[PDB]
Amino acid sequence: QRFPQRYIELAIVVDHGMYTKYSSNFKKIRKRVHQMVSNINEMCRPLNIAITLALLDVWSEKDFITVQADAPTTAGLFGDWRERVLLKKKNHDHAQLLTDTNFARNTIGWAYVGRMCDEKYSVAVVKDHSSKVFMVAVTMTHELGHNLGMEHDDKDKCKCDTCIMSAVISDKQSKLFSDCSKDYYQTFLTNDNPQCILNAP
Repeated sequence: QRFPQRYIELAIVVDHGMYTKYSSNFKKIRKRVHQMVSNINEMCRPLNIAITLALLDVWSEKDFITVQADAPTTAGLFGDWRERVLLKKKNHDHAQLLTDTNFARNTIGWAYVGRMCDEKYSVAVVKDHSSKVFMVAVTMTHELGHNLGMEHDDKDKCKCDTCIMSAVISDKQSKLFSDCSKDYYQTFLTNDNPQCILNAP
């Protein structure tokens, strides 16, 4: 393998709007979240990262944070709640909030760059913006990529046009990480090397 074995234990939180969107059907939601995780796991296979779902939390009654239009603001509130509440329920490495919120600036996903394992900043927020599971899962993977220290693909650095870290998603979206992405991940493992992803479940 090009990379050493790593493990990311995910917590996925489905907010109340998304719960309502799927007819308040917990089983339907769980199936969809599992299908998303299976895609994230497949996309990280070439990075030698095993992706597991450590925790699924569905906000079936009400939202515990204000899931607002500005994605960065929502991500900060989510990180706070993840550190204060979710991590106390079950340990995990990274958490993503799935929502049906129409985020400002036509945003479908957002995450902090290079903060994997951080108690508050190892998070992403993702809009359930397509009926196609893969389109949402690749957005979750793109945000995970940012959290693993990846920036967008740049044509001078690598040639892939439709890879996961492309600057904009497309209908022809690939499930592959570009060489720009792999090089950023190598830099991240060399310079940051966060301990939580070294630990297998």
